[PDB]
Amino acid sequence: FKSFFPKPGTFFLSAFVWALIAVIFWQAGGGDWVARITGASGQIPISAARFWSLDFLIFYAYYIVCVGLFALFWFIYSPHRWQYWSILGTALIIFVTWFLVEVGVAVNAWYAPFYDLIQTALSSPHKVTIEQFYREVGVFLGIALIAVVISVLNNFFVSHYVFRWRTAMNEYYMANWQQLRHIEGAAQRVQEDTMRFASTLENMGVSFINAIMTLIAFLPVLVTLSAHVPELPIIGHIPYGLVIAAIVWSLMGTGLLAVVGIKLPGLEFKNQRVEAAYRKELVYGEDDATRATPPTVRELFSAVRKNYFRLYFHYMYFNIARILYLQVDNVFGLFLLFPSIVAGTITLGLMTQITNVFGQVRGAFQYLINSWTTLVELMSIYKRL
Amino acid sequence: FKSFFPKPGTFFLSAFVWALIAVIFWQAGGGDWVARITGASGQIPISAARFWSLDFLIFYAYYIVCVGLFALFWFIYSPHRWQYWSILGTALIIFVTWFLVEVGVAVNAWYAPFYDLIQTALSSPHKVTIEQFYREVGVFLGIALIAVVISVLNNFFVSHYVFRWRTAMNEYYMANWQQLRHIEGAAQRVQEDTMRFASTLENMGVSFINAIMTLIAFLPVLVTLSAHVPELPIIGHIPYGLVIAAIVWSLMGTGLLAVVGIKLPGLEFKNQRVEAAYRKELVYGEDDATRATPPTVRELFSAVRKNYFRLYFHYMYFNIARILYLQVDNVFGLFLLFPSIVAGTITLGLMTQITNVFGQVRGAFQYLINSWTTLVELMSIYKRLRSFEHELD
Repeated sequence: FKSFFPKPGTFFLSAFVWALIAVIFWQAGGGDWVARITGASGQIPISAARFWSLDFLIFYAYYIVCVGLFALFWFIYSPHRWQYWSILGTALIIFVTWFLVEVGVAVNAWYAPFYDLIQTALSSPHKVTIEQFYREVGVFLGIALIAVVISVLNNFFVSHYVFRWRTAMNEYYMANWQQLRHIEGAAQRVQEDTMRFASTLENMGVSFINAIMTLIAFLPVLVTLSAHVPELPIIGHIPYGLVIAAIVWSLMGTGLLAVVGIKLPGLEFKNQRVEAAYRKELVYGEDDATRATPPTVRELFSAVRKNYFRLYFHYMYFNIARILYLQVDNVFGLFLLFPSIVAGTITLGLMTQITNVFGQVRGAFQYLINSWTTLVELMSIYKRL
Repeated sequence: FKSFFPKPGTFFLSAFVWALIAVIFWQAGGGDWVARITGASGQIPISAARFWSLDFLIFYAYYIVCVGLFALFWFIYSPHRWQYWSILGTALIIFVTWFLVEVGVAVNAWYAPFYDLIQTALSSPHKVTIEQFYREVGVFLGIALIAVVISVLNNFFVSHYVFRWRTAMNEYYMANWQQLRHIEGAAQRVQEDTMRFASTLENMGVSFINAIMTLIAFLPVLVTLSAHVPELPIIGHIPYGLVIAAIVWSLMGTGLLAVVGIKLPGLEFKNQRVEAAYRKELVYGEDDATRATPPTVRELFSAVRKNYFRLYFHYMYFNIARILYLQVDNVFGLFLLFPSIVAGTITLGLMTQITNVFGQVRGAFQYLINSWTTLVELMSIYKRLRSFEHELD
């Protein structure tokens, strides 16, 4: 961190403070202030033309100015020679991660008009025309084309960004190679731990910040869709019944599913430990006739057998919870809507829009169980350095 | 292979010959001969009672007798230490892989009645009742409960199955360690390469055999569903137009997508080559103070940087093709059905059933590419094991 980041003690803190000041000036007052001055309409089209509308273009100017003010503060205070990749570089990655969420809510808002058109078509033959369907696909391809261009440039940029981190650290380590040479375990602390640190930290950083963004974007649309689901199957009418049930079910994908699988990383460590122990007796067996004695290697293999057999049995418990959850998840999204489907309040557009937002919110809490590898791996690497 | 399978030269081939004889006696007659006896039923329920209907469990008897006859031939001729795991163990994995395909077909056939009920409900309020919906989701949980209890026992068995392969190899390499001692890297090949061989070979073995089964199971239903889609969007009426368009689009995940990404495995190798060269230069500089120097390590790292940069640029081409395919695939399944949706010849149930078939068939061709990748990885591992026998022969 000391390399590739200007003073990480006050950086990552002045950034977080500045983010809250900018957000409070936008989402808790203000925001409409600049929008009213410029005369923004305040309406957002479902088409791909939303991304260059006046409402969105205001945010782009605000983001650049706020980052520009933040950059100019650090571009004079403590220059670091990696500013344009450390401060400006990560600002683009945060912004692009937010933009790729707005394309997600754009297609989600597109299912409501598209599938309401399918429902109209199936109810009566030739009530709609074929030319009406093509202009609905032609709108989705506008959003999809934007997502394709931004996503490929996002992965292209972030891959250099993590590589400029290795270039920065190796520049610092090599300049002190005369003292760091004698340290045991080198030539992988500088050759293998540099990438596995930068690559995994960025992966955790974007994934964690993507979870917050996709919850901020998709919880409000669940709330505004909860007006069309007044009642739930078994518990009857409950205020905000849809979002409360959506949150609780989504936690099951990272709660009970993670509780039963918390012992798996512990058992995995023991298996690789006994594998390394088997290696140690095997490597000494090559150089000498003694060691790797056939009575002895039988002991080490009987020790790796039992540790694998215990992992297989414990992973069976995790498989039952995970597989059953996925199978039920195919119909739980539709299960909640049964008292509303029968009542005629929900149309086909909302039924597939509500089903879609369930997956996106589920993919948010997925960034706890699925990212758990990165959270523990970051500390597994930062301790060596 | 010789340490686990009995005479892999013939058994691993005679099994394929025996399968064709058993299949020809089943799918080209004979199956009706044994179904005519005992009456059978002919029809198949959509419920979870599908898997013990008279149509199926006669096939279970046929499978057991055929593998039992095949195994009995190899248990009398050329006996082996790992007979039950190598022959009966492999046969169960093949059968369970087939069974989970029939579970996927069962839920796919369940979409037609369920979604035709949703379409009925949305067209007129209170034309359906809530209890009518609970019965439809009731029969799905019956199939899902069968799926989970067989899938977890499948992974439990196959994980033990690959370990009996590793146990088999070590029992053969040990007691020969006195001759294999002097080979370079013998320790890591007897520990790491003997596990990554069995672990990845089964991944290729089941994925390749899963792709064939899910194509054999889902192409006929796709052809049957093609009667409800007489016309295609642009090309007009085409015989079997749905399945022809489904296959061509599914090959796009193995054609254009694979062609642009063919250079990636080759380009990745050079990256790890230069990176291992960097490690090699560092280790020699760790022992000798004059080996690293401010030059050389600067120059050789510049070869690491200039080689990664060509991977990022080339992977950008693969991203455009892959991401665009996935984005379009969200609506291409519905694009073909547009002239049929407007014509009223299709319902909501068939629209979801046809769309679901596209995903399963697409995953079949996905399984073939992953099978090829696992096979080429296996060759990278099999060469080490093939060469390891230097001293034995």
